[PDB]
Amino acid sequence: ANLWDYDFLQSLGRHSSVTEEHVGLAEKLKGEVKSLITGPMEPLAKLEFIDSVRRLGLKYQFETEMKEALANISKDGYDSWWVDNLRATALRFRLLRENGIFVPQDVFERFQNKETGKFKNELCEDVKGLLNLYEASFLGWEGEDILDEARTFSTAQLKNVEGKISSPNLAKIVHHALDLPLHWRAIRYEARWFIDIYEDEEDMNPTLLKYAKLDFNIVQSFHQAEIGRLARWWVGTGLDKLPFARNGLIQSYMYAIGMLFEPHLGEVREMEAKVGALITTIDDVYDVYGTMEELELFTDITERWDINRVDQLPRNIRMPLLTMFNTSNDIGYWALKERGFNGIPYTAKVWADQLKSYTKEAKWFHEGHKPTLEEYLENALVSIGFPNLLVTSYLLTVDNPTKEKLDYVDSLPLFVRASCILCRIINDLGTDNLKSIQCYMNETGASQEVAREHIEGLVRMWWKRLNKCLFEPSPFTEPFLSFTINVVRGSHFFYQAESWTKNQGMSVLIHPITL
Ligand SMILES: C=C1CC[C@@]2(C(C)C)C[C@@H]12
Repeated sequence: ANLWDYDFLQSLGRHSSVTEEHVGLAEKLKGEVKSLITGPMEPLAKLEFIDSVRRLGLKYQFETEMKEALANISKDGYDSWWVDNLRATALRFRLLRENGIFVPQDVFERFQNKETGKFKNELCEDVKGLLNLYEASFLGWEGEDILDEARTFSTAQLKNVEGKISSPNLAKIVHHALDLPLHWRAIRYEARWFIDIYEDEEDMNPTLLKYAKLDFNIVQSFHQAEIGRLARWWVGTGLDKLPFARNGLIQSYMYAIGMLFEPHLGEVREMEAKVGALITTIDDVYDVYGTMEELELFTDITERWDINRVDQLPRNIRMPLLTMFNTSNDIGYWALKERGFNGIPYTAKVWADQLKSYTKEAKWFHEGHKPTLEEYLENALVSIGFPNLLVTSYLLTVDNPTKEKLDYVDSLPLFVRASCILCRIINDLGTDNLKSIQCYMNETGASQEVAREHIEGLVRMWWKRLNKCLFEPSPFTEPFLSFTINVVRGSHFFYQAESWTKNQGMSVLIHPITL
């Protein structure tokens, strides 16, 4: 049991402690959870149950029932159960907005002083109210000034009352929230954390908890089989023996699990994990290893999709190039075989764009250029690799793929571009004139502190644009809508170190939950 050892990883999938007993039991428990979601409950208890299902990582199992239950609740007429109750108002606001039912920000106006616009100090003691208002504030859109205030008020008040909480479970939950709000957390990682928290909750439903543990283990069995296949592939490429990208395959796979964890998306997840491993490896080629002539040739070969000159590159560069080429061809071919559409033009194109973006960064560094923040981000939203990963994910999943459809996604419309910019700025915040904070410092003369606060403000702004894009009609469908949001959550989760990562990998991918 070592997450960084390829002998161990290549053995995964061979055995699993998940039995067909476990699977029949999961089918019976699923039917009872489904019935609990659709069945009688008081509305606040129903909101709390639905929120728990999501946090345990099970929305993917009960999407239709959860939407059906919230739709019934939203069209009630009776509102005494929530009106004048901050906790209930805030939970309802968030769950309805998460599930495509609009609630206006003015539901919070009654909790503000009419003269200052400030939240009332009498709320400064209601911990679960404050917590629900904090988590709700992240579902806000641009110009929803009450929700911007709700965030700053609830953050300040929670920081002040965290140490006054009596319930150890509630204290842990509030600490967790102040680190990252639930809206920004990666689903699969939050599910493993929350299974242990939920077990200790007063209101805990034992049927739901048992289902959550069983489903967690069943899903984890698919992940172990994928890791096995990917580790055997990676060792096959020989890139594991290369002087750089230490732990690139398993780091990529852990990122991919943030993007998409469901078993039915296993083949797509494996291909996203391959691309991510290659991105990390080639990033090091362009950053540390290659000479400018080597990198110009790598870029030209990729732009032309023409490997005639590849033997001019040294072995440690030639092997990443040809693995990128071969895997891009394999992924485009999977689209032809499985989806009826040859994807090679699109995998080749996004790799050429990505290497051009690396080449521009390398030229800026070589020539001592200081780009503006805007000039930097225009290139760095491509260099982060998410146009590559997201266009690929759309290629593999869209119904009735066409050149028109792939050309639109590849043009990075606002919804997609917002996700790519977020992933770049979150990475950059997770730590040189070529990173977000330093560019803004060069452009404005701001301090590190002030430049960091500006870039944090850009994270909040681009989230508000994503949030609103999801209430708008879209040419996109599931699962691509979810991928776009979930790559950002993956970025937040991994850019908040080697023991923390290993713990996440071992607890989510390697060790089953004890039943
Ligand atoms: C630069 C990045 C951000 C995305 C990435 C992951 C998939 C390992 C390739 C690395």
